[PDB]
Amino acid sequence: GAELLSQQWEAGMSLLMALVVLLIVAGNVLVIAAIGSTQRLQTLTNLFITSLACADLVVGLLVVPFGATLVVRGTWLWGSFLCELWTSLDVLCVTASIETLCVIAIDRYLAITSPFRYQSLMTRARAKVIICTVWAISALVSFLPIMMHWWRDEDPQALKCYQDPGCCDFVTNRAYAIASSIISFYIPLLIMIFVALRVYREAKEQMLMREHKALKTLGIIMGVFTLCWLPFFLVNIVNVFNRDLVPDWLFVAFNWLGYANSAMNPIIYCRSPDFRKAFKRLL
Ligand SMILES: CC(C)CCC[C@@H](C)[C@H]1CC[C@H]2[C@@H]3CC=C4C[C@@H](OC(=O)CCC(=O)O)CC[C@]4(C)[C@H]3CC[C@]12C
Ligand SMILES: CC(C)CCC[C@@H](C)[C@H]1CC[C@H]2[C@@H]3CC=C4C[C@@H](OC(=O)CCC(=O)O)CC[C@]4(C)[C@H]3CC[C@]12C
Ligand SMILES: Cc1cc(N2CCNCC2)nc2ccccc12
Ligand code: NA
Ligand code: NA
Repeated sequence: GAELLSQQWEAGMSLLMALVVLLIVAGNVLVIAAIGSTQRLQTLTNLFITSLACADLVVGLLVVPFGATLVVRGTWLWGSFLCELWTSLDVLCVTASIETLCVIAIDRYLAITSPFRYQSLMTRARAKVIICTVWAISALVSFLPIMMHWWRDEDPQALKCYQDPGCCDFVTNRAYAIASSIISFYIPLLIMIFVALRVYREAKEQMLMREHKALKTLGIIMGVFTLCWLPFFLVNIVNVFNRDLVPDWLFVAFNWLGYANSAMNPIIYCRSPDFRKAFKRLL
């Protein structure tokens, strides 16, 4: 009865989780393989896209599988170390994603307002340093505070969860919830929106239709990212002030909306003929 109902749900979620993993992994391997095998797609801007595919690949290979086992089985099967590692990797990927989008927006702004200054400043070696710096900074604000337990709360509910090896809820204190959100998400979001609007304005004051079509693609990956993660991070803050005003399962839904973003960019890149061709060829 209870057991048949469990077996039905377990089986069904496991397939659905498999699908989501497969979509995230296939899509982002395709983006990486496409850019890595097509001279025409080997632009500096696409180096930044590859970094973003790596973030999403890590979400499909490590973040989502582990979270799937949690949703499907109803406890954490892997112990407390792996629970902390997993949470770290989760925070890392979101931070790395939005910081990279931020860089992309700035890269385009420099390209569009000062194409010559850009041509000579911006090389492959620098693109590389930029990408490493973004991962450095993301690692710094993800791993270290989590491995220093700066996120832990005194509350008994929180304490219940920490001793329990089957609980891997990321139940944090309020200072971390606000700090972490601002540092990992809100600040880079405001930077990206500010620079993205300026790129819009400069594009309006301006082969042109083709360039703009690629800008619009970047604009779409930025907007869909915002739509997918903003709700989660708004709710994160709201909870700090009032635990009860937003229902818990919708806090979970918004988290999964966020994870689902990692499957979206490869689809969105099908707006481009060059990507579409390299995808067909590769498959
Ligand atoms: C488990 C967690 C900690 C995974 C962390 C992996 C990172 C170290 C990955 C994610 C994105 C990767 C980057 C994505 C893309 C590139 C472009 C790649 O090729 C080039 O930029 C041109 C170099 C050349 O022409 O040889 C150089 C490595 C680099 C920076 C990668 C270096 C390794 C990065 C930072
Ligand atoms: C490192 C750079 C990128 C960040 C620069 C921003 C900081 C100078 C300021 C801006 C907003 C400030 C935050 C605003 C609100 C809070 C909540 C505050 O204290 C509480 O939340 C008490 C609640 C409780 O524990 O009951 C903790 C510090 C923090 C994150 C502040 C820490 C310092 C912040 C991040
Ligand atoms: C920055 C940040 C991320 C985060 N994720 C864990 C759940 N999966 C989505 C990402 N959770 C946080 C919780 C508190 C503060 C900051 C967080
Ligand atoms: Na992402
Ligand atoms: Na625990």
